[PDB]
Amino acid sequence: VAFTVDQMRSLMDKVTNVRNMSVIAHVDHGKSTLTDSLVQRAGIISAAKGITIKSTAISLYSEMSDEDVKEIKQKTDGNSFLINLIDSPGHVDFSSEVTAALRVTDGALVVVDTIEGVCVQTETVLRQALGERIKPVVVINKVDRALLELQVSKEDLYQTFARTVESVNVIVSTYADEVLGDVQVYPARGTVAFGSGLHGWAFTIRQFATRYAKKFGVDKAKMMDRLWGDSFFNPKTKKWTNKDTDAEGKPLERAFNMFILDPIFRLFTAIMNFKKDEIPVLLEKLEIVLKGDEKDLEGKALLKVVMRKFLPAADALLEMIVLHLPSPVTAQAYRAEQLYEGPADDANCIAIKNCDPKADLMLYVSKMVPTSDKGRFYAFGRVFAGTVKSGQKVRIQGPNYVPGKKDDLFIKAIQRVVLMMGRFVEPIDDCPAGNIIGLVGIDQFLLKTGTLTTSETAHNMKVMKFSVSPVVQVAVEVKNANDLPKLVEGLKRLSKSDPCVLTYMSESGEHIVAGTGELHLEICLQDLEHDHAGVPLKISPPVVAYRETVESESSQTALSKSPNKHNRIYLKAEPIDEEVSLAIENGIINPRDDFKARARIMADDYGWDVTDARKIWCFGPDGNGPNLVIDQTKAVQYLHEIKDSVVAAFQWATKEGPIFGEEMRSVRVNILDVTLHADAIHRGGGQIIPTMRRATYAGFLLADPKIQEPVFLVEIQCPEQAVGGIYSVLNKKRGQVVSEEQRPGTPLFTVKAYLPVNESFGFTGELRQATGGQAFPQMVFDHWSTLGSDPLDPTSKAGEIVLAARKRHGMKEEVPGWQEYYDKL
Repeated sequence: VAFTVDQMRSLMDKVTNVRNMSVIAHVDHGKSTLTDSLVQRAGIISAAKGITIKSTAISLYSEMSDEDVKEIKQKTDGNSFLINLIDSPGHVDFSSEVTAALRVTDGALVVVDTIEGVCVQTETVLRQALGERIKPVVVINKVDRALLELQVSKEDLYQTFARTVESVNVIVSTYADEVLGDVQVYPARGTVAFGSGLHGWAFTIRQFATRYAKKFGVDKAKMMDRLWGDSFFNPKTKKWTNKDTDAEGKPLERAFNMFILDPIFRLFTAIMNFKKDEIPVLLEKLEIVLKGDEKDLEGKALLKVVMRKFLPAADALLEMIVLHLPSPVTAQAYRAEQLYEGPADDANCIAIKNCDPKADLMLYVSKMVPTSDKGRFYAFGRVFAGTVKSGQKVRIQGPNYVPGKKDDLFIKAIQRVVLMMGRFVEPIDDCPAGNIIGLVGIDQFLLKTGTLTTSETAHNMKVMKFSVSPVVQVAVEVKNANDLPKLVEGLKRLSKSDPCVLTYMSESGEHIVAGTGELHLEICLQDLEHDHAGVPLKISPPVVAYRETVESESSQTALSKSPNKHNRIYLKAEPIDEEVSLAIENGIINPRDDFKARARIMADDYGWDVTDARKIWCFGPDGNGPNLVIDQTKAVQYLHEIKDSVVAAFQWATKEGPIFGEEMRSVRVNILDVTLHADAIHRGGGQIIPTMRRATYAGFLLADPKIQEPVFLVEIQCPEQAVGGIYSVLNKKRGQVVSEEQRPGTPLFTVKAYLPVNESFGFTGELRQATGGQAFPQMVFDHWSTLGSDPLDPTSKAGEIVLAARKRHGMKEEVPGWQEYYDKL
């Protein structure tokens, strides 16, 4: 169907007839076939009156009768509904991105498989969803498999359905807050559907109940209770019996098999065995009116046409969604506290609970989506409270926001509020609480998630942590030379589609793809090879970012002389405190700031001698890194005339340390004294630069050198009964437990721990084994950690790393000692 913008804004008003949901299915169980079936039947498309985007959500439109509308155990308005099909990841390892998509939904269509049933991953996703208080509704897909492959029987088939329905409710029952209620599924209640995404058909007990009801007078409520379980209609006797063995002890067929499975089973038998005589009368019985062409169809061809006219799989899926899934009004009432990070009595939490469109804004940005509108990204999220309007002055509260501080806060104006119709957007003036909307003009203020509020009081909403630090990289080359041009373009596309990936050319002439972790890199490398570039790619082992630091002050004074022999430099190196290194990294200790102001900050807050601070010559690397060069020289003739070179030499030395070429971190350098030649002609960079270089490299190795490793902060949701499996893995990997807290309703524990990045490879696989896929991981780079080993001792833990690197870089295995940068004098 196609709607103007006014139609949409109308549907959006009646938030009671909206349904925000996602499809929780195994990519291998026909997850997309169904979604396609839905869209093909009810998807919406502005009827209008060239910017494209990455489809993140689709709007569906469904209409029902007044009779059905009365069955909704929920406050509804109108017989029209707007369903929001929000997309979700295809791989469960994506954990963090799953939680995002899920967090903006209130119900889910969980697809289970006929034969295989409830697989492990799907059970995990479902557990998360339930953890979030999302109401499930199930569909047993791929029934055509059991019919065609195994050539099973009606009762067999039935029992499979039955057992599987059990599996699910055991989960749903264990992990469903006592707040949700008996959110367990039942075929007779109309919350379980059956069908085949392939052949495109599907049904619910209810649809057949409505059928046999009219053409036979009886009521449906009763009828659909008999269409499942042990209720029997004996033909001969023409009466219903609750006894499975009737008459003279003969077995009777279960109602489900007799009125639902039998009719279908008869179409599969007739059609595939080409029983030309039957098929025509049969179709007549059920009322399958073939249209011209089709009449000459046969085999799987004809089947995929008959089954469609008979039980339009879509119609059955929409039934459940409308009739059983919660509206924003219903859901937010109990999903509020979990989503609000502040007081459960706050004015905002109350507004979310009441889905109040008059309250201040509370908009949850779950993700940023690539667009064609230049390099822009649009915000995708849900308005939980208030209304968002174009040009609206909004408080953009990023991940590191706190109600008290001013950090990560941005007060800008939303350029435009638009509807996210698949790959198409449609501007709109405003959007009230309860709706899934998009936003233009927040690119430069949010990278992935965030909270948009109007109250200066409002806390953030349960955010999802994500780092932008490229702690891991890999080299990638093409297999077939000629494909090169495609890679170059691919890498450029990869970069445009992801604010955390990074592609570039290395000095060794290699294509580099740096990412956030093994997880992230895996995704990119695939999308690169199959979509972005679409060509066979050669990939190298992962390389982990490291840092070079000093543990103490210099043994002795560093000294070096230009090649001239006419210049010398005297400096010493010492540790820069983490507190201060972070300070530098967080902007607090800024390079542009007033050296006087800056200096005061380092003095009053970081016990720094206000003088030295006033004498910082520069930061490093790139001019802002967490490394300094403090001036402590007394009466030096022409000092200012070599500042540059000294600074330059610092930039070079801090980007490539002397241990194995990595950036330095937390390194302080105090120039003690300088003896320059009198003639400017002999104090040039060619002379100086190398001097301050060796001198810095020298004093570094004299200050008890060490390397730092990036450490992840992993957070795992998991059954209290299996937490043991977690700890088990963490120990086998230098892990360290930070917290282990529980949330009151569910048997679901959450464990937070630090895990070195160099230990994280394969962590997900090993973690699901140790817990039977019951653990749900997610990591974010957190900090740097100094290894206590000796980087120079090839046998130590540190030196083991240092060596593999130098070799990899084709350097000389041994690490040049300071003596080789020192000049005796």
